Amino acid sequence: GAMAPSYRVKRMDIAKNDEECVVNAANPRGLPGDGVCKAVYKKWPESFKNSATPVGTAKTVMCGTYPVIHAVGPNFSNYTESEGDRELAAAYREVAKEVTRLGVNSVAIPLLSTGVYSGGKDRLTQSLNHLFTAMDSTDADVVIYCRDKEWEKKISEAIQMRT
Ligand SMILES: C[C@H](C(=O)O)[C@@H](NC(=O)c1ncnc2[nH]ccc12)c1ccc(Br)cc1
Repeated sequence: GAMAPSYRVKRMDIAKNDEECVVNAANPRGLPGDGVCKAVYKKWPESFKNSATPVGTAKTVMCGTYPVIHAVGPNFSNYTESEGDRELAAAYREVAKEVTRLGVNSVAIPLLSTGVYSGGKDRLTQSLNHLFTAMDSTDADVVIYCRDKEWEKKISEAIQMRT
């Protein structure tokens, strides 16, 4: 594990992360997809072999020796608020289990179920809180990657508020 496990946020492409493994905001079918998923596909295409997995789960596939953890968050256009919230929390718990199993000292992670899976709602606080609930008991350094400029400031404030 990391010597002093921490949380950090960076506004940049997760495909260019400086961590020991990456979490993909995957679709359930293991398709190249769009946004984060497409960037992950362009960088580690070999990791998409048999990467299909149900909503609320995570499946790791190695690209060489670099682990890609395909985490499938719910699309809130399809799920109710209650059922979607439960699947989103579950997807993050499965990511924590995989990060622990892999023995990595750091992990790059995006905010699951935001953007096109958000059902047109701002889900920064909801997704980030579920990320903390799952990762708080792990000892990996967590680096959150985002694209929205207002989101970088909000995530940074949320991390600092807890320290
Ligand atoms: C809404 C969120 C953000 O702005 O942080 C967005 N992130 C991104 O697209 C994004 N964030 C980090 N590295 C990236 N590389 C290429 C894209 C990209 C995102 C949308 C939908 C889902 Br599901 C998950 C994440």
